[PDB]
Amino acid sequence: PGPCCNDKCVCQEGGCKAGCQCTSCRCS
Ligand SMILES: [Cd+2]
Ligand SMILES: [Cd+2]
Ligand SMILES: [Cd+2]
Repeated sequence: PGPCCNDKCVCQEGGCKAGCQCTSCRCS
């Protein structure tokens, strides 16, 4: 399935999801 940052870093706000592969944020 598609996680959150597959084409969008949404950590700066709340667009991410329960599958942050993007390490550009500070999800976990
Ligand atoms: Cd991100
Ligand atoms: Cd994310
Ligand atoms: Cd995130």
